Amino acid sequence: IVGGYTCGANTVPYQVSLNSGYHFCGGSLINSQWVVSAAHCYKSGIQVRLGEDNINVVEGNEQFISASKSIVHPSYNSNTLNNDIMLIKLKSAASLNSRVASISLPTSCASAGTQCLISGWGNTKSSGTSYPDVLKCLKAPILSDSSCKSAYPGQITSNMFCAGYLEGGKDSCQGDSGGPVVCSGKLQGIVSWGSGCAQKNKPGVYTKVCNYVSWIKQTIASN
Ligand SMILES: CC(C)COc1cccc(-c2nc3cc(C(N)=[NH2+])ccc3[nH]2)c1[O-]
Ligand SMILES: [Ca+2]
Ligand SMILES: [Cl-]
Repeated sequence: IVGGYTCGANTVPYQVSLNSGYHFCGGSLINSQWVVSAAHCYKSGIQVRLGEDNINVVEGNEQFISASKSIVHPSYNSNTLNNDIMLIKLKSAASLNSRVASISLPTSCASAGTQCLISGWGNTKSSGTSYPDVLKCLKAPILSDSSCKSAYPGQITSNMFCAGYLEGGKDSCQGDSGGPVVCSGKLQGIVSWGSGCAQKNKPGVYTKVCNYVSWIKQTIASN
């Protein structure tokens, strides 16, 4: 997260770290056995780390669970990142409490101007790599579709939305991918891509979760 602040230990209880010997992507807990992340964060050998604050120190509250299966969206396109969503089923359910809790899926899509919270352990510099030990937070508004398409002409599908600041300085970045964009307490986006990090006129692009609620529900129900 570039230009964000320290969240505070466990103030984002649905945030998870996908780990394969190091943190590589974020994700969101939606129920005690399922996590939603981005399809491009897929790989085998994933360990889901819940209740984390400092990812390099066991401080207590952590629950490390292996993934039983990862379900990448069947229409995911690695070239355009269209349908960039994935569900991971956990080997055992997580114990939910105030430090580990799930987030709700939306009932409607959010409008431009809606303020949301983005979090993650991704890079904090737009030029060079500086990865933090604790969770960073950023409050960013959803941008209008016209500003998003003007910024990325020909690359935004109806399953993507832009959120951020056109002046630069605040944005999600590498290491944040797969993580949550929460607005009015609902999971509205998944960190997907952007051009560099916090560059002027190049806001972040997020998977539009409201277009996938029936898919998530039908897929969790049949697995
Ligand atoms: C399969 C993963 C291990 C590789 O992940 C990645 C490798 C290189 C870059 C990214 C990445 N850049 C990103 C930029 C942004 C942004 N809003 N500007 C957001 C997420 C990003 N994720 C990223 O998620
Ligand atoms: Ca830790
Ligand atoms: Cl266009």
